[PDB]
Amino acid sequence: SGFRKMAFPSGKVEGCMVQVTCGTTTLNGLWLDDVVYCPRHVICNPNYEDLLIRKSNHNFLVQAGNVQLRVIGHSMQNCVLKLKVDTANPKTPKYKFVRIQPGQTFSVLACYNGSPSGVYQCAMRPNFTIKGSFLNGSCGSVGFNIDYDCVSFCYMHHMELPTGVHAGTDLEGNFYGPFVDRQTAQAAGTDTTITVNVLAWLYAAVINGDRWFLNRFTTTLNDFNLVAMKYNYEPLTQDHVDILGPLSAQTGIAVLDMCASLKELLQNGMNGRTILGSALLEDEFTPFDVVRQCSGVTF
Amino acid sequence: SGFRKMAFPSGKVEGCMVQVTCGTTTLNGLWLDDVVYCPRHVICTSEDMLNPNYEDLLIRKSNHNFLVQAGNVQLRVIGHSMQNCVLKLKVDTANPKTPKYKFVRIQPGQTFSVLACYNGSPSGVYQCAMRPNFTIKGSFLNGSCGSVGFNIDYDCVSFCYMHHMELPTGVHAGTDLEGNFYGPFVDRQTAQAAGTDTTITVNVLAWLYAAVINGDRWFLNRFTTTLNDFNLVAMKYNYEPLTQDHVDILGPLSAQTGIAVLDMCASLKELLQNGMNGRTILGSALLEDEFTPFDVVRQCSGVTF
Ligand SMILES: COc1cc2c(NC(=O)Cc3cccc(Cl)c3)cncc2cc1F
Ligand SMILES: [Cl-]
Repeated sequence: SGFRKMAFPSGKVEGCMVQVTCGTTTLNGLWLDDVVYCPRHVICNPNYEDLLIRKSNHNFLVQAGNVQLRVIGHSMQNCVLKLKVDTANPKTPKYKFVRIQPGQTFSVLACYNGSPSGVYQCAMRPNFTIKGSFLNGSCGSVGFNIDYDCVSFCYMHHMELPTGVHAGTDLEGNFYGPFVDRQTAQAAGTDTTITVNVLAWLYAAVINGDRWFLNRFTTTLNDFNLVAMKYNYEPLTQDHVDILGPLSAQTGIAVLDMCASLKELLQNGMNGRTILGSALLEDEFTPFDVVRQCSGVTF
Repeated sequence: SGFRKMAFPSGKVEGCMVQVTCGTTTLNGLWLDDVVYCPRHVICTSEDMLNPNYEDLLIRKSNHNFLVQAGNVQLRVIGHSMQNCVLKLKVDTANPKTPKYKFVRIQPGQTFSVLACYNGSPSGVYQCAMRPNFTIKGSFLNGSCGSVGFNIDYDCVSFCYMHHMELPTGVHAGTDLEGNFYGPFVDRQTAQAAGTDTTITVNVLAWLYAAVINGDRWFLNRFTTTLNDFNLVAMKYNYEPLTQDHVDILGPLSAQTGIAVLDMCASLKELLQNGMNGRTILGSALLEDEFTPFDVVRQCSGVTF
């Protein structure tokens, strides 16, 4: 019993964190094999190819623990800088670089000066921002998921927006969202609630003995989406319905029956009650996170 | 900016998790140097759990009855002893991944990270607090026994909890790493229940200071209170009494934000009376009590917004 916001064990990622210094700027890098990946703004209207050509290998100071790494080459891929080093990381795990979709969750290992300080779970919001916990020096901290023994790197931290939310790239340097890496007027778009995730979280509450919000009613997908659009909820697709299939069979509550419960909660509120110790509808647990936490899958 | 429930990086702890099997029971152990620490109920049957005589059960076991597995490698048990509710298995190999560590017994209100394991394999990490009734609200399934709670101070791992059992309400009970239970619980299948729980007042205050540091002041008021009057009001909402120690502990946060501790107590009194009125504090519609004053100072900035 119990339902917590749970992150993946961070050990395989901790062994990859390094400190990267260039001039006055100091941030974090990801050391995999003989390459260190970090945000290209470490070299900072910035013409990045023009600023990079002026730099030489010895301008980049890389520190792995108490050991200095020797930079032997450098290249840029989109908004990521790739520093070729002399030593291959002996702690390199089996890994992939993956691009996630909004609504998908991941673990963040927050670092300062190449040293990991914390791990937390979060989701890629529909507006492509993440609600993280980051201070100055956190740039280069990474987002990941673990699938069996393979680490899938999905996010690298680049910046904080004026509302306190965060923006970054995949490990190939492509930003999530209509953001750019530079000091300019940038704002997050209007956010929405991840509907498939709230439904998964309602199924997790049923599994844990919270059935007060269930009713005898069902709905149509069309009628549910007309109601969900009024509350700034993401549209629910037939793919989302198919994805919730296992949870529906386990609890005996069909997705459109649970949708009628969500509809009543949106129009009436909680009435002094909580669901899994929360007075808000939680949208940062995917259907796979619910199944994984309510089955005990190990890494 | 931002405020998340943050756990410590788990790597130093992952390298200590092993699987311990005795007969039909399989649970987790903590391998530090040449000793594996695990709950003593690993020697029990489900029948035995009603009134186990652990000393009588242990005297009948030999070293080779305990199967210890570290990854895909079998460890050889060369000795065994019991310390309170923990079994200590002497093994023939020292853990090369043993970090710098301490065994610490915490007090209610304290927070820590939990590395939940099944079959000696870590599956997840989460942050939680020792409740005033000595239970923890964890996320644990069958086979999680032996999972540990820890804090990482500088580069030293302070082990404070080992998971032993789930109570009928879904909450969890366990021991420190010396085998002493937190709370009036026993590692027995007798009728036990968690006492009525209360809110950790000093932690909610720390969390209100974290919201002020992050730029949110809507909940503040022009009033103050005496400590006695605050406690008379707090007791009516099932809040833990606030002591002079708690007031002293909140001193740094008070100096940083410019709000006196008893003035922050006055905002809390008003929040308890009025509710949130459709508003949130740090993305929460409830008053959060699982961030200590030390956690707030660690995660938040040194400059108030
Ligand atoms: C078999 O069902 C579960 C067991 C769990 C568990 N194990 C025990 O409670 C075993 C036990 C029994 C009686 C006294 C003691 Cl000391 C220990 C620990 N945590 C979570 C659990 C969740 C479960 F669903
Ligand atoms: Cl303590």
